[PDB]
Amino acid sequence: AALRPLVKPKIVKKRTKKFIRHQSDRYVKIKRNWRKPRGIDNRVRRRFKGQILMPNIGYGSNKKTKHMLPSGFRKFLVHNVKELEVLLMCNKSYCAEIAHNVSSKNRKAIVERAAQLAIRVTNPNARL
RNA sequence: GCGGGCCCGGGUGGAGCCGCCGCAGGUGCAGAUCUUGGUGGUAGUAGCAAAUAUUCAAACGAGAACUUUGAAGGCCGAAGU
Ligand SMILES: [Mg+2]
Ligand SMILES: [Mg+2]
Ligand SMILES: [Mg+2]
Ligand SMILES: [Mg+2]
Repeated sequence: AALRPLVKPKIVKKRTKKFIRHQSDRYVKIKRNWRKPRGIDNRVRRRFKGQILMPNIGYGSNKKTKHMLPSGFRKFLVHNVKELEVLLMCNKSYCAEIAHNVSSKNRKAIVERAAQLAIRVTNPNARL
């Protein structure tokens, strides 16, 4: 019985797999982070058949559901209760995110204040 | 998040750290027979073959083919090992 968002449309994604760098599987020194190929003779660079896809502007997500969580909210990093009170007038569209560096002593106070103000927390029972 | 990357959960860690508005740079690596350091397959592999040769018993010793003692068989054969 969580706080439902104002609008929960169907989120559609053009692609969900990560874009992996070319030859990142063959070598350990080559990481999964994408790098634009620029070789003169590169199958991926000139889009050969059955090769690794390159990121394009076409894969852009719909602006209505962009940055939207599966619940229907948007993340907002919160470091203290004063920053939590900012989301008072955006509770139905945005949810508070508690920073990892916040100690457990203040995390419970932030969670209690969010419950009082009716703001969803994506990590309410995080550290205890 | 198209992406460069980023935000949380868990574990280790024990003392500093980050966001924003601007400023500045010794600021982003897959190659350069690049420099330094480390680690693999090869691989328990090549190899431990130049100059005739060792054997028996005892002692010390936890442990003896290689140490010592005694016996036997050999070599260097006075421009000699
Ligand atoms: Mg390198
Ligand atoms: Mg060409
Ligand atoms: Mg052998
Ligand atoms: Mg002779």
